[PDB]
Amino acid sequence: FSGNVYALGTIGYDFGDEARRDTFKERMADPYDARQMVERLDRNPDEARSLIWTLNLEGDVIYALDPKGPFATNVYEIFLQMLAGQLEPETSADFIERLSVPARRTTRTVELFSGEVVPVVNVRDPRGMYGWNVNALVDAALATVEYEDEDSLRQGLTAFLNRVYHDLHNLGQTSRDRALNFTVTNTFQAASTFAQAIASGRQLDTIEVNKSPYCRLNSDCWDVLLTFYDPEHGRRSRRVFRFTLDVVYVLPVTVGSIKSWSL
Amino acid sequence: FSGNVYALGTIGYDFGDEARRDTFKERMADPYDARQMVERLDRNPDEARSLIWTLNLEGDVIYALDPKGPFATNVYEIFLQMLAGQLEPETSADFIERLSVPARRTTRTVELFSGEVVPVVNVRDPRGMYGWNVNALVDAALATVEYEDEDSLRQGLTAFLNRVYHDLHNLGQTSRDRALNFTVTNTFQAASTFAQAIASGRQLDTIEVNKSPYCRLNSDCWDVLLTFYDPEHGRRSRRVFRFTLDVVYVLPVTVGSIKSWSL
Ligand SMILES: [Zn+2]
Ligand SMILES: [Zn+2]
Repeated sequence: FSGNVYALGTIGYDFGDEARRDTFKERMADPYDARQMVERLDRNPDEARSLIWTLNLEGDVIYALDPKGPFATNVYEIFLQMLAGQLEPETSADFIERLSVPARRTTRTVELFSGEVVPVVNVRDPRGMYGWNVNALVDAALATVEYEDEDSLRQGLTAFLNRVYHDLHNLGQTSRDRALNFTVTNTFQAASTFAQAIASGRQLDTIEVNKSPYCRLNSDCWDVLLTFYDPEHGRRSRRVFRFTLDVVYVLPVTVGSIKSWSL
Repeated sequence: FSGNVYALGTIGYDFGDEARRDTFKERMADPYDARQMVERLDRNPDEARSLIWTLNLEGDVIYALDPKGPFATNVYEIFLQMLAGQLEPETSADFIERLSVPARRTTRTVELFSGEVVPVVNVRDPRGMYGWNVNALVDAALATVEYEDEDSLRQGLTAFLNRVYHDLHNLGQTSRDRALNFTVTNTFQAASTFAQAIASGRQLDTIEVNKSPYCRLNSDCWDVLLTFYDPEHGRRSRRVFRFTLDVVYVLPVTVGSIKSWSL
């Protein structure tokens, strides 16, 4: 055990070398066309093992993803599902533009076709691997609040979810870094919780992350505070949301319910 | 000379102590209502000198702003203009949600009412101090391209400009950090340049910032590369934008025109 990783980004594939590239050049017109590769791998699942699967954060290849154990086949299936979803029209229910990947660290690295050497992490099974698109999260959020305003509320929720992602996304190795990446996951999953806040005419002000006093010993718990405010209307109370995250586990967990109160 | 600062964020004010707070409690119903303070200071400009003016990045008070020199009055006027714009309805032409502040470092600090001690920076005159709102930038961008699609293009441009801000915003002290903050400024100002890219169905992939070989000695130049790609449609060329920024000056400058080419 070399520690855990909790990473966000973009899934991709890499041929590693020219021999593997050539193998796939014979199997479709253009193996660099990911649409064609998705089709090929969907028809021939075992060929997925012949690629290097990568996690990419805003153009930086940060990890190679190695499925191992009895659920490797299951994991390859999710890899393909995520690859395919990224290629969908932005209006598709299966569209994917956000991704979470929990993994175990190793001391293994792999060389990409480019010559770059990236660290390998073990993805043992599909649990905790999520793919989202922002529009779908916003629609879920809108369903829980009363209004028209919808266009304004939709754009406010969109801007909130995107801000949280870009403010926090990171390499996902240290405890704090895993906590910040998992904060994004938790914010996405609990999007509707913040909808009344945005609908009330508030917007995110601060994100604060502290080591939590609320967990058992030998946990790795962090308290995350999101505070919302209204810049336009005088003295108005600030709304705080708190949740507690335990990242000691390779599958991080939320501890208790999301708390909220005014200041 | 202790170096330069190039900072982004939110302008605010602070009373420093209870005596100064009380002075303003007698001058309006509620001095914590920034709307009331804007009104008071617009009618009584010299009272602005009695406040601590702050720059705030996502809830962290990062600097106290000290206007000095023969243009201090001019600078206080801009402070007020920025404070007022932040309070406008989001639909107002004068709405402000993004801010750039160039300044000279000092070795002076000031204590805020809360007891926090923050570094003071000197803002000598209004040059290079910009206030934007994203919607207005997007409207400018849309004016230069052909379409309908507008709703889709508007949201794509919005997401781009917001991503760049949250990806890059920082404390703004080191050369690299000033370069990244100024990249945001330059991206905003040159928003229309990226509009064809987004209209073509591409989106930002990577931001890369390197020390530039294209400037004179004793400059502090950085090359910024923004690469755009289309995740949906097969093999399609990537579009690169490059510009060169010199942050040696307290007012950073762009060097040459923005370059663009395909890969
Ligand atoms: Zn980002
Ligand atoms: Zn941000």
